Amino acid sequence: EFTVSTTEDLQRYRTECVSSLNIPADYVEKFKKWEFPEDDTTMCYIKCVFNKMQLFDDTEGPLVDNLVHQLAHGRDAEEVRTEVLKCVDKNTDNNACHWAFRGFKCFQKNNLSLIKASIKK
Repeated sequence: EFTVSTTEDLQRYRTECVSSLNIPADYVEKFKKWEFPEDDTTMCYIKCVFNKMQLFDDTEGPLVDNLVHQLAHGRDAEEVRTEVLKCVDKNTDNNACHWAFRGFKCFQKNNLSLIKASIKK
């Protein structure tokens, strides 16, 4: 199946992508703080992280079922699906890095968070 990502997963993925993409150190600090400049370096970073979280695929685009699992955090699936779908679009400029980042940006606007705190009984 697919499993939801935690802060720990995100941490690991950050490390794996920083290595595999050769991210300059000035960027790593920003990324540690969840601060994302709108440039190619960052956009490919987001793509890599989404790939690893299984939220985005370079051919199929944003992966809605998984996103909903990830963003729902127990909230009502269907309203989340409706929100997510508002963020889905085609790979208009044939740049998968742009594609991933455009969705990330839309999620931001629609106040949809990949990593949220969680209260359990």
